[PDB]
Amino acid sequence: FDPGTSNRNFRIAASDFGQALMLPRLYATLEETAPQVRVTGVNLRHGPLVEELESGSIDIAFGGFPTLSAGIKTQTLFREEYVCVMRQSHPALTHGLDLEAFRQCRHIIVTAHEFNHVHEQVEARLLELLPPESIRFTTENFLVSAVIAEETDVILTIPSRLARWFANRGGLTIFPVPIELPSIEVKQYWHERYDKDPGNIWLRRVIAKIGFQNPPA
Amino acid sequence: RFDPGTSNRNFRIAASDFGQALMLPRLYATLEETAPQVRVTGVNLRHGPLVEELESGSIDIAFGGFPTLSAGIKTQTLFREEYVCVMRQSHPALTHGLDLEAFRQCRHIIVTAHEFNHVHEQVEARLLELLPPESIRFTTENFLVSAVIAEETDVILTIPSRLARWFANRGGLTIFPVPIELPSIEVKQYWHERYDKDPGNIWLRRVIAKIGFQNPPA
Ligand SMILES: Oc1c(Cl)c(Cl)c(Cl)c(Cl)c1Cl
Ligand SMILES: Oc1c(Cl)c(Cl)c(Cl)c(Cl)c1Cl
Ligand SMILES: Oc1c(Cl)c(Cl)c(Cl)c(Cl)c1Cl
Ligand SMILES: Oc1c(Cl)c(Cl)c(Cl)c(Cl)c1Cl
Repeated sequence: FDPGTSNRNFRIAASDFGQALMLPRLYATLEETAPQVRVTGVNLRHGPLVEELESGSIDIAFGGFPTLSAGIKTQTLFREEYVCVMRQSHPALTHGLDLEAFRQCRHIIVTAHEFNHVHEQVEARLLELLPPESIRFTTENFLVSAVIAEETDVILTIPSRLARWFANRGGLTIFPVPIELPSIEVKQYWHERYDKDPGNIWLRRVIAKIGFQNPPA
Repeated sequence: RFDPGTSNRNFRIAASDFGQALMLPRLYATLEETAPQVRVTGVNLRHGPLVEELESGSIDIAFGGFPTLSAGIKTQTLFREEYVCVMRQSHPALTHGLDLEAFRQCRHIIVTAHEFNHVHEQVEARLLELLPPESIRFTTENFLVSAVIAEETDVILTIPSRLARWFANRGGLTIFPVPIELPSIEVKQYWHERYDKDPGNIWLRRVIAKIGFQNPPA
């Protein structure tokens, strides 16, 4: 495998948020050292992710997938914490987001249990403490939810990197979540069968060298 | 029977990540004012026959362009869209003239749609035909993913003008015409015959049909 001449199309499975995080951080390496290598972001499916890595239909999975292990290698890239966002024109802005006021707001929830990524743990914690009538919107897409929160008076609970990126570019303001929530471990995953594949090795090597708390190159 | 004022029905709308972002903000006011506990769920498109999703009731309404949706399906046309191109303002090609050949030599991010059978597939096919394979750097199935990648890198993105405008308002992406002639798009709502007389379904359809899609959210 030669980056300088390869025209391989690498497929990375990740949430819309993960895709947006990853691809721009690969762009430098591509232009400088692998001008004909394509990167394709692929949405998470309802099916078994490991059976996608094995067939080689996906090269790499990026995110947090607790059901992955059997026949699957892993490397931990970083950890995330959650926060809430609301637009600056939201009535809750004045007095803040104590749990009681949190419950009286309207919410957009990102749903994940169908896709089996780590966000499902947050999804469950929110659903247990929130009156059913306070959930106005649901979506499977992080970016959909962020832009909806930008346009409407709904509270969104999300990974801190996603919140910061939108807050710095729009009317969203960041609040702690008045609910206990786990830390998140973000990893990259690949099947044993390709643990030795020169192309795979190269990509995951490049991914391991990315800085995930500074901007893209 | 369905009363929006008291219902706690969760409606499921199948749409691209872009249709979801267009639709849900424009339903918000109606829900708050006339159906405070009605929930709306944006559902991603899938490989499978969307018509079966509509048939079994797992989906209430499909929003977008779905040319394959025909038999046993009812439709209402909501608006027409046209394509444009975007690239970030710190992109070097944002000085010289961008005709066809300069378009073909730029780097591109493509939104792939054929696997999901929506109308964007027509544009995707024209792009794959037009462009040198080596000019295509990034592929994704999400419109919003491709828009933010284009804000952060020097790739060209060919997309619906509504989506280009929304992002352009942020100042990163600049709009210019696509240097080829692309099909005009008819955007519609679809529902299955089986639920044509279902009062909840009827209500959502009527609400969607009243939406002002040239204006911002109420
Ligand atoms: O897909 C995800 C990615 Cl990439 C990150 Cl970084 C986080 Cl924090 C979460 Cl929650 C998901 Cl689902
Ligand atoms: O770092 C990010 C980048 Cl590069 C993009 Cl494009 C987006 Cl959308 C987000 Cl959310 C983050 Cl955190
Ligand atoms: O899903 C779509 C929607 Cl809602 C619109 Cl408006 C357009 Cl123009 C296209 Cl191409 C798609 Cl795929
Ligand atoms: O009209 C739009 C609205 Cl309300 C949102 Cl939130 C987004 Cl992301 C886009 Cl693209 C459009 Cl066109």
